[PDB]
Amino acid sequence: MSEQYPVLSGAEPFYAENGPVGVLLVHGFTGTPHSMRPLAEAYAKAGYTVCLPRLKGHGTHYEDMERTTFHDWVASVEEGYGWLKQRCQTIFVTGLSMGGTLTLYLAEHHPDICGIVPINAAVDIPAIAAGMTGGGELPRYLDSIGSDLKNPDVKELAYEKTPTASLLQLARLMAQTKAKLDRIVCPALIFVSDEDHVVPPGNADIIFQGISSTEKEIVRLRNSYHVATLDYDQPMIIERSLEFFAKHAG
Ligand SMILES: [Cl-]
Repeated sequence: MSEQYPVLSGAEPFYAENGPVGVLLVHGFTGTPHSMRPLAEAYAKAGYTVCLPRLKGHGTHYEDMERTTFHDWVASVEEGYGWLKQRCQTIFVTGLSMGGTLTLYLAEHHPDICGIVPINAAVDIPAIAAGMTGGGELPRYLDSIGSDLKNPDVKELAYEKTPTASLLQLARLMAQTKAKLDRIVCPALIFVSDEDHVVPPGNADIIFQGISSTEKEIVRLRNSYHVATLDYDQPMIIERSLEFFAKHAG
């Protein structure tokens, strides 16, 4: 790591080695493993080997984030997939928002993957930096708007500023991912928050149409905003995913 700053408390990765079925969990662009930990812990308790990496540049400081490329984030996820592949003979991938993009990405590169569970995955965002920069303002940083989360008793540990260099990287990742949806053939379970105010719910439909997966479904989350893994629909996400995992374990 060319990471210059230490890991925030609560942002540590999580590994657990249980049975031969594995789940890789991928957190999002602003966030840290915190947003995915309740899922990871529930899947580990159900008997799954679980890998929840901390993406390079995340969970430290926004300056660390600034120098990373999407290639670094892919590498973090690839190394998590590799850790799982050593230990498991069945692999599922799930992730929130950008972690959903990275989940799609990984499925495109490894069809040995037995299934994917993207949640509010980002594939085509019109408002990249919705009204902080124009095409030629080019501030270094945009102030972050806060968490799009309904439940007020939980929180994200995401940075307060987003490097605009990182947004460029994110747009490039979404392009290479959306372009290659047809490469995905494993079972897909697609969560979408009706009231996502960050990633347009229509991304669900683009994912659904673009993959060549024969077993695919869209599940609507009615009581959650964008950060659904921490929101009121958390238990529903966990219970439906567990059902998904069991029914496709190989
Ligand atoms: Cl977080």
